[PDB]
Amino acid sequence: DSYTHLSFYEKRELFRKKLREIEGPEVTLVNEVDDEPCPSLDFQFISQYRLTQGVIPPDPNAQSGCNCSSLGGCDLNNPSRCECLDDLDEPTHFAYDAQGRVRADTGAVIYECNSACSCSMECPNRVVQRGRTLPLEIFKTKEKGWGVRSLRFAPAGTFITCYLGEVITSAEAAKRDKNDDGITYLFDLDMFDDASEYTVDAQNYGDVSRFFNHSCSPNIAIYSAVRNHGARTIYDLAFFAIKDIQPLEELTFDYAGAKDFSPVQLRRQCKCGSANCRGWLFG
Ligand SMILES: Nc1ncnc2c1ncn2[C@@H]1O[C@H](CSCC[C@H](N)C(=O)O)[C@@H](O)[C@H]1O
Ligand SMILES: [Mg+2]
Ligand SMILES: [Zn+2]
Ligand SMILES: [Zn+2]
Ligand SMILES: [Zn+2]
Ligand SMILES: [Zn+2]
Repeated sequence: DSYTHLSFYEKRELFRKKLREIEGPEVTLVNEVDDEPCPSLDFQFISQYRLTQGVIPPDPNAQSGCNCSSLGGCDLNNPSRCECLDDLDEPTHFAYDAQGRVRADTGAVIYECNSACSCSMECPNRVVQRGRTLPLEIFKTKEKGWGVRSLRFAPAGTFITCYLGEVITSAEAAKRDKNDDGITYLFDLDMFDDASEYTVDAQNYGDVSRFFNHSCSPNIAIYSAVRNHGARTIYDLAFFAIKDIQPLEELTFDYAGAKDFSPVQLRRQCKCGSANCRGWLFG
């Protein structure tokens, strides 16, 4: 809707109310830049993928887990016991260190524990699952529309959040004609399969990561975090810090290979401002 019957204050207060109702750590809104009161009030905040028509989810009959049974669950210092890690090359280790941060030597694929595993929810191998721990702020950037930044220092390897949205088909992707601003592009789930062609559209439903902007010099990156032992047509898109992040520093990831820069079928350039900037065109 245009929401013309709602005033600057009413609209902004409604977006704030909407943020307050998110579970886990606080999310704030700020626009010290222009008088855009808030992002779309239609947008919904979800804690897991919102599946759609024709999207076959992983079969819980193909689920397997582990036998590690001790205090705190699975033992960082003994990864060769944990069946959840068998698909890794030697030397097997968990993706996470004693600090609960992704290791510098961890590859693109994180293998987390699942409902099938005997370990409790406090397992070191359920970091993504336990979700965001940092307070975040949706703020108005100078040239790139809305953006997100942390209120707290974040060491490299710190888990931030997952990219959520409607999971949709190629057929559905074509049916949605996307152009205007606050238009997200699609995030292919192509890390493993190609037949699936499942994609994540955060226009109407998503996470705070829906407001993360592109940088050619990013401070966060996507780790494909797999739990379910079926076919991997659907898996978690997990943001971790790849650089130490100052308070109030804009969270940016490299969209290339992940989030599209144009609608599936005039243009606006990259404003990340990095010296290495590739001048990537949007739309
Ligand atoms: N480096 C960059 N330069 C210019 N526009 C950018 C950008 N990174 C992201 N964007 C914009 O952000 C969109 C993705 S959705 C991210 C949040 C968006 N800024 C909003 O206001 O809701 C892109 O389609 C593009 O329009
Ligand atoms: Mg890709
Ligand atoms: Zn475990
Ligand atoms: Zn285990
Ligand atoms: Zn396990
Ligand atoms: Zn750039």
